[PDB]
Amino acid sequence: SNARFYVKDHRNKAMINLHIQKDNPKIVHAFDMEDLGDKAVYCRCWRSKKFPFCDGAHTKHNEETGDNVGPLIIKK
Amino acid sequence: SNARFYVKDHRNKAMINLHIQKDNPKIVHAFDMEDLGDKAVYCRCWRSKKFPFCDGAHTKHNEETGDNVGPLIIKK
Ligand code: FES
Ligand code: FES
Ligand SMILES: [Cl-]
Ligand SMILES: [Cl-]
Repeated sequence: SNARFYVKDHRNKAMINLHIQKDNPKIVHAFDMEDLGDKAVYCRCWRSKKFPFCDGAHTKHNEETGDNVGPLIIKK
Repeated sequence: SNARFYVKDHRNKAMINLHIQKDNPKIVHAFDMEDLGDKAVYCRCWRSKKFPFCDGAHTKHNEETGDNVGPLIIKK
């Protein structure tokens, strides 16, 4: 292996969110359980066109970057 | 401005999650509302020592990377 090709362990510099609500300095969503339906599927990858809800965009992120992120599900 | 210093718009290559459950190919958490307390604060930045719960680690991520991510709150 040629070590000159490898980026050694380092403190992350890359953003997670690239586009969503970029005039908001810290994006938080807060929901009351009363308002939720039977199931809500929330995005944790910041790629969904339906953010804060998951639309399956994580599958593209994971395949493209080698990551393993997925949504948070709250069900009733 | 010296344009030679600027990385032009491009499709993301960087991972979001760097360390959590890396033997899991797609990390999903699912909770029943019945089991939730008055308030649950869920991490969307993949930096929390208490993942899937938010412990405020997002503030370090945001300051270090210039990002603007934050948690998802479900309250009852
Ligand atoms: S689209 Fe982001 S977690 Fe599914
Ligand atoms: S620690 Fe990740 S969103 Fe707060
Ligand atoms: Cl996936
Ligand atoms: Cl912050």
